[PDB]
Amino acid sequence: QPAALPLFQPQLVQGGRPDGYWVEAFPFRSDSSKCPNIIGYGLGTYDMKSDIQMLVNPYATTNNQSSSWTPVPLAKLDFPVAMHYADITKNGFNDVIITDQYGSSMDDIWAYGGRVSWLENPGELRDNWTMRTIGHSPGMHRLKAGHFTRTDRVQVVAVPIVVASSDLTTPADVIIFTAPDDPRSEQLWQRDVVGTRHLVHEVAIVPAAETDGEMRFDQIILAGRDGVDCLWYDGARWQRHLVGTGLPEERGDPYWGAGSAAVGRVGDDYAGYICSAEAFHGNTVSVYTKPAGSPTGIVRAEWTRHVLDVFGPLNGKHTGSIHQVVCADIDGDGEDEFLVAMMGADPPDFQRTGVWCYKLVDRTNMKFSKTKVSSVSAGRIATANFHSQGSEVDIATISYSVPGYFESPNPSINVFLSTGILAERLDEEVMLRVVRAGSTRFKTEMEFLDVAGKKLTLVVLPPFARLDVERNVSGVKVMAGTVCWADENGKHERVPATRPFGCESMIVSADYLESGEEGAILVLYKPSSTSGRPPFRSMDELVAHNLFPAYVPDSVRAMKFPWVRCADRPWAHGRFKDLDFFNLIGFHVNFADDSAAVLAHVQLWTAGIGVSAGFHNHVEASFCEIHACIANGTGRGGMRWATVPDANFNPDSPNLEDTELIVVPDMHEHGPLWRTRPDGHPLLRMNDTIDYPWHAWLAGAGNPSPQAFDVWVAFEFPGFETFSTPPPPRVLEPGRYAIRFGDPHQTASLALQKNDATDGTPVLALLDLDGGPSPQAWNISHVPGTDMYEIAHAKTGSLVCARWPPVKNQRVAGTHSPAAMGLTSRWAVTKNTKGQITFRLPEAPDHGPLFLSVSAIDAIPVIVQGDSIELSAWSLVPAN
Amino acid sequence: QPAALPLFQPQLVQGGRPDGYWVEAFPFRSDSSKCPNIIGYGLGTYDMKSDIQMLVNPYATTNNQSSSWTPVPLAKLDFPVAMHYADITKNGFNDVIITDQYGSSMDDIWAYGGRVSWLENPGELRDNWTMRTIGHSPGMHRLKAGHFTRTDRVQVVAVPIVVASSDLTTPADVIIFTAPDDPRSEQLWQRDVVGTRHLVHEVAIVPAAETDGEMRFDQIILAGRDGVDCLWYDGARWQRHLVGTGLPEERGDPYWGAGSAAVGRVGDDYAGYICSAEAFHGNTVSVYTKPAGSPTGIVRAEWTRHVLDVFGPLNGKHTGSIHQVVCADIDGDGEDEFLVAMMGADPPDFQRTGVWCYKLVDRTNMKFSKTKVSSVSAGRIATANFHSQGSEVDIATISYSVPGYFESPNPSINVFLSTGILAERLDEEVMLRVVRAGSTRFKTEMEFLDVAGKKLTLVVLPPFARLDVERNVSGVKVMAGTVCWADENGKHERVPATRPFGCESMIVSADYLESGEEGAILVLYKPSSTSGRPPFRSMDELVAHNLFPAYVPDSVRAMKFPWVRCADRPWAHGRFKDLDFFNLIGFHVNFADDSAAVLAHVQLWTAGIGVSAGFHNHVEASFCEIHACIANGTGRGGMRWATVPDANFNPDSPNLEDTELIVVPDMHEHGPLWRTRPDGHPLLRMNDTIDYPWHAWLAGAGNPSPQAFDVWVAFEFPGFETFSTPPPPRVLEPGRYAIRFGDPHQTASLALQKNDATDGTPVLALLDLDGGPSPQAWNISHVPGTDMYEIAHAKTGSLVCARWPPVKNQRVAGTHSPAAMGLTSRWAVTKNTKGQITFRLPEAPDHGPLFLSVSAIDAIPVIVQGDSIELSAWSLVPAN
Ligand SMILES: O=C1CO[C@H](CO)[C@@H](O)[C@@H]1O
Ligand SMILES: O=C1CO[C@H](CO)[C@@H](O)[C@@H]1O
Ligand SMILES: O=C1CO[C@H](CO)[C@@H](O)[C@@H]1O
Ligand SMILES: O=C1CO[C@H](CO)[C@@H](O)[C@@H]1O
Ligand SMILES: [Mg+2]
Ligand SMILES: [Mg+2]
Ligand SMILES: [Zn+2]
Ligand SMILES: [Zn+2]
Repeated sequence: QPAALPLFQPQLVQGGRPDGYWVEAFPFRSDSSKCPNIIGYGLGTYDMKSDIQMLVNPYATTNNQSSSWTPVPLAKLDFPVAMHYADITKNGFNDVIITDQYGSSMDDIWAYGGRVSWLENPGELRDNWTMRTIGHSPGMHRLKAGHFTRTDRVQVVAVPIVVASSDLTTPADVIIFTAPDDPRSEQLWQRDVVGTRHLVHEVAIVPAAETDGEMRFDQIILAGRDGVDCLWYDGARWQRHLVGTGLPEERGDPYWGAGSAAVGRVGDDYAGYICSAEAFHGNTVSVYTKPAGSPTGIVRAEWTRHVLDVFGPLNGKHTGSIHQVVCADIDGDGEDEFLVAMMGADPPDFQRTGVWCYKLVDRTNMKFSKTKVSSVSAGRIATANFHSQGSEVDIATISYSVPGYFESPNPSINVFLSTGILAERLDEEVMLRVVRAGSTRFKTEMEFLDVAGKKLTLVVLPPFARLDVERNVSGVKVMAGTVCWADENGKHERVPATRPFGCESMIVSADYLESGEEGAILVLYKPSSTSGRPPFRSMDELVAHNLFPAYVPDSVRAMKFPWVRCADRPWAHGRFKDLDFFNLIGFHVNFADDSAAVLAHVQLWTAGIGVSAGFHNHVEASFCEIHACIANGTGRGGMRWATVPDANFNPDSPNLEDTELIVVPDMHEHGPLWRTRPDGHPLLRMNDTIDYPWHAWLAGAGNPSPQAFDVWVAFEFPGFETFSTPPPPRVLEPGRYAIRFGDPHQTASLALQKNDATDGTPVLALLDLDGGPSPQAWNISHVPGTDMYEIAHAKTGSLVCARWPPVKNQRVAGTHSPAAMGLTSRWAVTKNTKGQITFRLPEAPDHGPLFLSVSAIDAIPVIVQGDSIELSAWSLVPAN
Repeated sequence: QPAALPLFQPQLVQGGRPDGYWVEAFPFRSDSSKCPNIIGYGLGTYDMKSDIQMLVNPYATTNNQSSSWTPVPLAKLDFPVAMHYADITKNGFNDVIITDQYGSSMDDIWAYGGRVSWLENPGELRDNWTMRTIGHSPGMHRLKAGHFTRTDRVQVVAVPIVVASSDLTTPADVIIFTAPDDPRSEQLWQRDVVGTRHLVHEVAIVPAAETDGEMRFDQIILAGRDGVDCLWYDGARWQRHLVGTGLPEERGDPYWGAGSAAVGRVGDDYAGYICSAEAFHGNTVSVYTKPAGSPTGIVRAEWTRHVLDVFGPLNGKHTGSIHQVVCADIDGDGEDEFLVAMMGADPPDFQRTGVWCYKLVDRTNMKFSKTKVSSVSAGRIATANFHSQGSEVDIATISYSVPGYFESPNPSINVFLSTGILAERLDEEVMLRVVRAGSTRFKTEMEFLDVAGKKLTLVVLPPFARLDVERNVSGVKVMAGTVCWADENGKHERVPATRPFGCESMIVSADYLESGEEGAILVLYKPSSTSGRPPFRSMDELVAHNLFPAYVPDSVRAMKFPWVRCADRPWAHGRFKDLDFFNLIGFHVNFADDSAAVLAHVQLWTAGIGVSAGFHNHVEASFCEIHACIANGTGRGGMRWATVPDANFNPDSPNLEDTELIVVPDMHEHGPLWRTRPDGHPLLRMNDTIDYPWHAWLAGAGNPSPQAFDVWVAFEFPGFETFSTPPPPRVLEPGRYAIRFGDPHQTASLALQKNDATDGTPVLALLDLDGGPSPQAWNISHVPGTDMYEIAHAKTGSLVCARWPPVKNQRVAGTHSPAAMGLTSRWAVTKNTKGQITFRLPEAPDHGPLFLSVSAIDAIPVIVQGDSIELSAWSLVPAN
C-alpha cells in the first residue's frame, strides 16, 4: 500500500532572531543519533558577531516537561558561513567544524579569510568551546567531515565558492584537511588540493557505510557551475564522475550549472537518483536518473537530467529562491523524498517560500509529485528524529535572512515534528486528528488522560506493527483495524466491536501484540501509579490528569478534565438529582485526511453503588456505542437492556425483570447492544438514529458505604456493520482462489470481463476452453467484526459487487466504489456437504436470499438470484 | 440567548524580544479608533536602552496582503515603565506620554528619576519623535491622560509606586500635570499633588463621556496598599470614595490591598462592578459589588469585596503571578468581561500563565465563571478591534520578562483576533470551524474562493443582523438558520434547502438582507472582476484564486485550488473518460464548539455542453445534497432524476424519458431531490444512506463549440427534515397562545405539570376552575424548511413531546432533550371550518395519524391518539 505522508506538529525552536543562514542537526554524543540538538546561526554583520547558538533538544530526555529550546552559545564569530561535525578527539563526543572569516558578500571577500576551524566538545553543556585553526583559503564557503583518503582519522573537505571579490570566473581548490594524531596541540592540519571547480555551492557526502560494500571511502558530491560532480578516492588515486552539467549557460548570466545537489536512496540502492537545484540560488528543480537495471551507486552509471519545475523568473542580479536540496525518507517507506528549501521571493510569494516535499511516485518512470510542508522561509533544512526513538524524520528550518540582500520577517528556527496524531483544543473537549493506520509506516503513541489507575494512550499502528506491552497488565481497546496476540490458548484478536451482547477482556496476556493487515488505531490502557488504586471510594480519589506530551500545543497542555456530577451538566434538565453519577469529557478522534471523518467520540463515566445511569435509547443522536469498563466497584456493575418492546417499558419506574444483565468486569468491553438486521446492519429509526432497545448502566446493588465506583469509557462510533444473528459457522479460510462452477468435466470460472479495472465492468463465468484462456484469480478475505466476506480481483482490486439495486436477477460487476457498509459487496458464506460454497448478500427484508450465481447450464453472465440452489454452488480451487 | 465567547485566531506580532513589560493599543489618529497600532516594550537594562517600538497594524489598511507587524522605533529610553496617549497638540494625531528613568528595580530607584515626558506624533510614520519633559518625581510608576480638572487641555495623572529604594512604607504624591497653551515650547508643565497614597500599582480612568452625564470630569481609580480608591474633581474640590481595602495585611508581608483594579460596564451602568487583583503582583482575584437597585457609577454606592480565586501561594519575596486586570466586552453582549494577565510562575504552571477571561454569568447574584483564552505569559493586556470595523474586541499581550527577577521564554507580543470563523488546512481541502450563529453577537465575513466571476465569502450572522448587499447583483445560499429580504412583492426568505424539486433564485434584490431569530450561516456570492466573465469557454478562463484574509494561517494562504478533470480524480476508476467535466475541492464547514459537528461539505463542478456528470444515487456515503448553479453555459443545464423505480433504470445507457428535468438557471439553487416520508424525514437505505432516485447533472444539449461551461457548487448536508408531501395549507401564524379544549362553557387548557422545567414532566388539560388557576402560555413557532411546528412552554422552554415510542395512547411530556429531527416534538397542523387546530406527529408508517389529544370528556392527562377526531380539536387564544 502506497505510504501516506505523516503529519507535522510545528514548534518554534527560536524566534525573533536578527538574521539566519544555517541550521544543522547536532548529535551531542557521536555514538547515538536520536533526539539530537540543533545548531543554527546567521552570517552576522560588520557591527555584530554571529552567535553560533546550540539549542538543546528538550525531548532529548524522556519524562520531558519542556517545549523550550535552551540556547547555548558555542562561540561568537566573524561572518561564519558553513559547518559540519565529527568526533575529532575520538572520545565519543561530536566536535564542530566551522568556516568563518568569509567576508560580508561575494563582492566583499576577505583576502586573509575563509578560515576553517574546529570547536572542541568538552563533554558537557557549558558555552564557549576551545577553538583551533585547521586552515585558510579565501572565499571558503562549504565543508563536510568524513573519511575520504583514510579511515583512522577525521578528514574535512572544504571548498571556496570564489577566491576573491566579484571574481566569478576563477575556480577554487577542492581542499582536503587531515587530523593529526593529536588535534589538541595547536598546529596546522595537513592539507591536499584534490581538484579545482567553478562556483561550488554545495558539498554532499555519501558515507562508505551506505554503499553496501561498493566503496571503502567517502564519496564527494559537488554542485557547482561545472554541474553536479562526483569525486572519490580508492586507496591509490582520485577519480571523477560527471553526473551532469545542470543549467545550460545564458549570455550575461554568471550563474549556470547547479547550486545544490543531494543523493536519493531508492530501495536497496542508495543512489536511486540525484536531485538538484539550479543554478546558484536559482529557481529550477531537476533530477538525474539512470536506466532501469543500472548498477547501484553513482559512478557505475550514466546520468541524464530531467527538469521538474521552474518556479518563476530571476531578478537583475540573476538570482532566485532555492537555496538547498536534501534527501530523507519522510514517509518511511524505504524510498527517499527530497525537500527544497525556499528562501522567499520579491515581491512575496508562497510558491517560493518554505519547503516543498517531492515524492517519487513511480519508480519505473521516475515520476515525482511535490507537496507543501511549510510556507515560512527556509534558508536551510536539517532532518533527524527530533522527538522519539523510532525512525520518523522531523524537519527543522532556519529562515533565510541577510540584511542588505534578502530579509524575511521574524527570522527564526522552527522544527516540524513527524507524527500520526495531532491535538487541538476545541473548548472543554479535545480534537485528536489521526492518520489512516492502513497507510502510515510509523507507530505513534500519545498519552492523554491519567485516570482510574491507568494512563490512557492513543496509539496508531502501521500494518503488521508490534506493540511491546506488559504481560497481563496492559490493556487495549481497538477503534479501527485489528490487533492480535498469542498465549498458551493460541491466537486472540480485538476489533472495534465484539459480538452483540458479548463480553471481551481488554487485557493483553502476552509480552507484545501485533496489528492486522489494515494496521490499528487503539486506546492502550497503561498501568499508572499517579492516578490512584482501586477500589475507588470517592471522586477525589479519581481525579484525572492532563497527560499530553510537551510538544502538543499549549492550550491543550493547559486543560483540566474535571469530573462533573451529571445532575450539574448543562444537558441534565432536572434529571439525575442526588446520584453519585459523574461524567468526564472529552476526546474526539477524527481522521486527519481530507474526509475529516469521525473515528470515534470518547468520554467517561462513574457510578456509585446502587446507582443507575438511567434508561435511554439514543433517539437524540446517532451512534454505535461500545463501553469499556475500567473499574467495577462491586464486581457486579454492568449494562442492562430491556427484552420487552419499547412500548412495554417505563424508563422512569423501570421493571428490572423485563431486563437482562451483562456484567462488564474490570478491564472488559462488551458487545453491541443496538438492534441489527440478521447480517449485522443496524436497524434505523425514522429520524436516522441507530435503533436501540431501552438500556442503562447499573452499578451493583447494596450498601452505598463503603463506597465503590464503577468507572467506564464510552466509545461512540458512527454506523457500521457488526456480526450476524445468529453466528454462521466458519467454513472458509481467506486466501487467493479460483472460483469455479460445474462438475467433473464441464466447468467454468468467475471472471472480470477482460481483466478491466473500471467500475461497473461485468463479472462472468468464462467457459474453461481447454485451449487455454486460464482461470482468473480472486482474493477472498473476512471483514473484521463481521461474519461476511468480500471477493476482490487478484489483479485489479475490483470488488465483486451487485449493481444497484440488489434484486432477483441483478447483473454483477467489479468496483472500487462500493456502497456504504459493503451493502452489495460483502457475502455470507455457506458450504454444502459436497464442499461447494455459496455467497449471499446482506438479506434485504423483501427480496429473499440472493446468491452469487451463474445464469445457464462464449461467456455465461453472472447474477444474484434466490430461486435456484443449483446455479449458486461454487468450487474453490486455491490459485496463486 | 446567552452570548457565546467568540473564537480567536492568534497571531505573532513580534517575537524573540529581549524582554517585555508593556503593551498598549495606539490609535495613530485621535479622531478614529478602529485598527489601531500596538506600542510595546520592556524595562530595559543597564547595558541596553529599551526601544519603545510602535508596531504598524497591517489590517489597518483594507486590501491588506500582510500579516507582518512593521516595527517603528518611537524612541530609546533609560528604564521606561508605563505609558498612555492623548492629542496634546490638538491636531487630531495621538501623542505618546511616557515615564522613564525609574531605576532597575524597587531597590534601585533613581533619586533624580521618575521622568514624565511626551513623544510628539509628527503626523507620519518616521521614527524618533521629538521628546519633551513634563516633570519628575522619583519612583514614577504609572500614569494616565485625560481631562481631570479642565476639559480644554490634556492633563496627566502620574503616580510613583515608592519614592526611593526598598522604601515600601513612605507613600507617594498622586500628581496632576497640565498642558500649557503651547506644549511645543520646551518648558515645565504646571503640576498639582492631589493626594498621597501607598504603593499605587495601577491607575485606571473613567472618561466623563461614559458616565451618561453623571460626571463632567474624568474619574481616577487607584489600586494600591490602601486598596481600591476613587478620586474625582467636581469643578471646585477633590473628593475620595473608598471602594475597598482589598487584601487584609499579614505580618512580615509588605504587600496588601491591591495591585490592579478595573471598572466593569453592566448594561446601562458603566460601573456594574469593580474587579481587582491583590495585592501588588499577587495571586488573588476579587470583585466589588454594590446592592441591586444602586445608583449608576462608583461614588454613589457602597462597595463590598468578594474573593473569587486564589491561584496558589507566594514566594519568599511575597509575590505571585497576577500583573493586571482589565475590562472589555469580549462576547459583545453589552456586559464587560474582565481579563487577568498571568505572568507565569515558578516552577512553571499554566494555571498561572496567560489570560483568564471572567464572564458575569448571573447579574442578580454577581456570579462569574472564568475561561482560559491564552496560556503564554501575559505581563500586560491591551484590547481593541485590531482587524475590522465592527465592535469585536481582540486581545493583545506582551510576555512578562524581566532578567534578574522573572523571565519567560521567547518574550514576545501576540494578539488574539476575535472571529466567528477559523481556517485550518487539512491536506488538499480546508476546514472552516464556525461558531453557532444563534449565540454570537458578531457578524463575521471571510472570503475564500474567487471563481466564475464571484467572490465566495463565508458569512456568520447574529440573530436579527443586517447584511448590506448589492441590489440584484449579490447572491446568498443559507447553510444554517434563515435570511430574509423585502422588495415590491414583499418578504422573501432563504433556508438551508427549499422545496423538494423546487428552484429558488439566490439573488438578493434589496440593498440589504436580515437574519432570522436563529441568525444565519451563509455563502455570500459577491460580484468579482478578478475571476472572469461568463460565458466560460475554457477552464483556463475559470481558474479560481485563494482569497483567505492575511490573518489566516500561512499554510491556508499558500493553497491553490486547481480544477481537476474528473476522469483524473483518484475516485474516478476508468469512469468519465473524454468528458469536459471537472471538479474543485474543497471546503468543510464544521461547528467550532465541543460537538465539532458538521454543518456542510462544499465542493465545485463544471460541465461542458452535452456533458452528463453521470447518474448515481449516493449509495456510497450519506448526505442531503443541494446544488447552487453559478453559471449555466447554455441556459438549459440542470438536474435530472429518474421517475421509474431504481430497478427499471440503467445508469449506463440512461433512457432520458424515464427522467424529468429542472433547469437550474444562473444564480439559482434547487430543492431536495432525495426520497422523503410524507412530513419530510428522508427515506433511509439498509446501509444508513439518504435514499435517492437515480439522478445526474446534465449540461444543455447541442454543439460543444463554441464552448460554454456550467459551474455549480455542491452542498453536502447531514440528514435533516425537509418540507411535506404534499405541502399543507398555512392555517397558523406563530405566536404566544393558550391552547384550550371544549365548548362555550366547559373548557380546559394545555399545561405543563406544576410549571416544572425537568425533562419528562407531564403535560395535562387543567380544568379551568373559575376560581383562578389561570391558563398556561405556549410559544408556537414554525420550523424553518419544514411545514411543521413545535410547542414550547412560554415559561420553562420545555417542548411538547410524546414520550418514547409514539404509539396509540402514548403519554405526552415537556422536554429540552428532543429526539433527532424533532421526531416527537414537531407537528403538522390542520384547521377545521370551526377554527380548531390539530397537531399531528410525523406519521410513522404503521401507527396511523396520532394527534395531540385529551383523554376524557382534577386534571385530564394528555396523549397522542388516532381514533377520535373530537379529542384532538384545540382552540388557540392569544396569550402574553
Ligand atoms: O472510513 C472509515 C472506515 O473504517 C473506519 C474504522 O475502521 C471508519 O470509522 C472510518 O470512518
Ligand atoms: O449508555 C450510555 C450513554 O449515555 C448515558 C447517559 O445517561 C450513559 O449513562 C451511558 O454511558
Ligand atoms: O446541530 C445542528 C442543528 O441545525 C444545523 C443547521 O441549521 C445543523 O447542521 C447542526 O448540525
Ligand atoms: O449530484 C452530484 C454529486 O456527485 C456527482 C459526481 O458525479 C456530481 O456529478 C454531482 O454534483
Ligand atoms: Mg570528540
Ligand atoms: Mg497631537
Ligand atoms: Zn519515503
Ligand atoms: Zn460581554
